[PDB]
Amino acid sequence: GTFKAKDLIVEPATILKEKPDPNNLVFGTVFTDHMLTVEWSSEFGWEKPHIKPLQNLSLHPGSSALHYAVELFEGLKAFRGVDNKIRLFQPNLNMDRMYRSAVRATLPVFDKEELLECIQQLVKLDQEWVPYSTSASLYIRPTFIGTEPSLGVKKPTKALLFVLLSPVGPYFSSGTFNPVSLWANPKYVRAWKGGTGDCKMGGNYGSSLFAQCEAVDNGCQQVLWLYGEDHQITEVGTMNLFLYWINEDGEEELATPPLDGIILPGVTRRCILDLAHQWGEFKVSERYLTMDDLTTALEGNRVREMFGSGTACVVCPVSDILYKGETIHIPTMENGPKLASRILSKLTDIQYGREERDWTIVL
Amino acid sequence: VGTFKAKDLIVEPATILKEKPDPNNLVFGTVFTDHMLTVEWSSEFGWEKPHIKPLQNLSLHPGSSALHYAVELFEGLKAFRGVDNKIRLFQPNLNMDRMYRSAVRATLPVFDKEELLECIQQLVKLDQEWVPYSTSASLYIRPTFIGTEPSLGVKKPTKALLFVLLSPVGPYFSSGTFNPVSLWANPKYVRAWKGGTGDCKMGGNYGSSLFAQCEAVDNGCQQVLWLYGEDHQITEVGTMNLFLYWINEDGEEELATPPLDGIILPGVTRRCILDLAHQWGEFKVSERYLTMDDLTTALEGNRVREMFGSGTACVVCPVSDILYKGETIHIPTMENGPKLASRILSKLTDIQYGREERDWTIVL
Ligand SMILES: [Mg+2]
Ligand SMILES: [Mg+2]
Ligand SMILES: [Mg+2]
Repeated sequence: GTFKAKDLIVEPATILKEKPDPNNLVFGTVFTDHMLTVEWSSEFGWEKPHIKPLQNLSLHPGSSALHYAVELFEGLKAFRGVDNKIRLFQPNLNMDRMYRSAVRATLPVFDKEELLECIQQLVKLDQEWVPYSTSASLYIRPTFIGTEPSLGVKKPTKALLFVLLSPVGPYFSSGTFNPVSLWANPKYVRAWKGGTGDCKMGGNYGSSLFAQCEAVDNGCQQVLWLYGEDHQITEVGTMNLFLYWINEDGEEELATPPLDGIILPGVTRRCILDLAHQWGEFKVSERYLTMDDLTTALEGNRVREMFGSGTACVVCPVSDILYKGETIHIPTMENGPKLASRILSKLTDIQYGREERDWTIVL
Repeated sequence: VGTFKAKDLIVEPATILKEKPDPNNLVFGTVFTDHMLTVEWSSEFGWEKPHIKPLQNLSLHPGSSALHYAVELFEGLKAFRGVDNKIRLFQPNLNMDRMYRSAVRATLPVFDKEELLECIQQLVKLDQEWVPYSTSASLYIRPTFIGTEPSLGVKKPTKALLFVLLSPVGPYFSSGTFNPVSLWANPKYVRAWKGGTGDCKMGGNYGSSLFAQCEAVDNGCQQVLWLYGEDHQITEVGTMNLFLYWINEDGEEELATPPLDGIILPGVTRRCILDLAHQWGEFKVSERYLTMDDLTTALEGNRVREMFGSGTACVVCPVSDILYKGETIHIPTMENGPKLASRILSKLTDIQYGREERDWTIVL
């Protein structure tokens, strides 16, 4: 049925690496000393979980992860609080999303509580990698791949679940948010109804690289994902999309696309919606937003802020959109950004223990 | 923007050779030969020299982008031992073309197509006793290209691995008759979308299909009929192209297949079948949209002769039944010969095994 944290076999590294300067860190480039691995087969089920030194995987070249993208991942973070206790943030939501992704991948199910405990054991061993800074954190990358050594397209009879750790630094520079410009070309689609875009399966990402390179060489930084005949705004890069504006009815509104199958249900997205409801200061709407809705609002000076949301950076303000040849300015930064900054402050307060709330777990 | 070169091949022969399988008990994709081709790439130094070496595990940094973001693609083609004992490839330059276009779309580094093909030929030549001694088995060739970027950002890879595996494959049919397949047709799943990568052989197009295939077998079916759009266009069958031999709505006999409008993989077998059928000039050949409604209208109508899938492994695969909206719909493929399917199978097979010449084959 499942591996068990009580069976953990731990092989410590005998040489330890020096830690990076948290302020000089690129996301996903530096790894800690150890990793978690757990093997599965249909014949014997789950093997015992191992923590061992970071090393290459040994994979049969026919492994289905390499041929048919039988893989999924997660992302969550460990935070060194102002009281020096290490916290995780809503990790159970990630365990939930990962399990669902595994079912949809036909990867073997596991006990979410045991995985969580194994990750905590790994973070505990490598806890010195959790930076001494309230603008840096330790990124946790659970990954799950088919290692079926046969070329049939089929449910894997072998798999590997592993966890990597990677320190992540601040996304601010010169004291402020560093806004992004987006490339909006409806020729590309990220996800479609009946597809797998609401799951964190590897398959959804390989096809985005071409569009990202096109964004870059037009001097944008990220892609604005459009969908349907009406050019709905869905996501920004690998982040969920929020729009703070005066809506059609002249009402102040925080809007985000609904979970209708083509939106990844981000943890950050869920938390922001919970905050905004609790505050009760403006309307909170999961609703469709089109490029027309947006360009109209802009002409009528009704847009206050646009930002992405995701684990790594929390929130990411948008300053410009390149669409049908014209550079459209978004006034996010000229408006503070008031709401983006409030959300970043509130989320980080919770993550670093400045505010105690049950969204976090110590250890 | 360079290439590895066949001239530079470094060959490390296996000291211990494995016993070949019985041609008549082969399961696709299960048994591998003694050697493999590997070629390393980096943005810093470009392509390394190609290696032929013993089949062995890959050693990948766990951050490799193939494992996280499906930065990967593959191909599939075959080698055949002819009636004259010469080993042939079939239309391989088409596989090289498709592989190249797949690499571009995946943002993996380009290479020279002729150089890859040549390296594949040297691999096969080394492992040539693995090309089955059988008139209905062949050697399946699996070129694979993966991103091995050791970093978690979603980006164009700065490291990659190109490799090739060889795998004997046997007949799909025995004692002179096809084994037809039944299809599960549920419009809730969508294989591919306009503006997506369904017309490339990128790994990410396949991961999403396991769940539907499992749902198919849990319903007694063997394969998925992939439907698209509000009018339920029939597109592909499993990982095969879809052909329909019928009397069309104008009362003409027609071979029909969905057009290459972005959601269809351009199969080599598909191309060959269309080429043959255009050349025969005995019925109308139409790249055209086909819907579940067209299909069921034609059946209650007795206008359908045959439906079949096409693909490199089995060549052609007759369809006997479709499960759609609770209903089992019989397709009369097997009660109509299946003449056209048998003809295509004989014709392509004759070409592949050298019983007939057409400049569609290359001798090793
Ligand atoms: Mg989309
Ligand atoms: Mg996704
Ligand atoms: Mg969103």
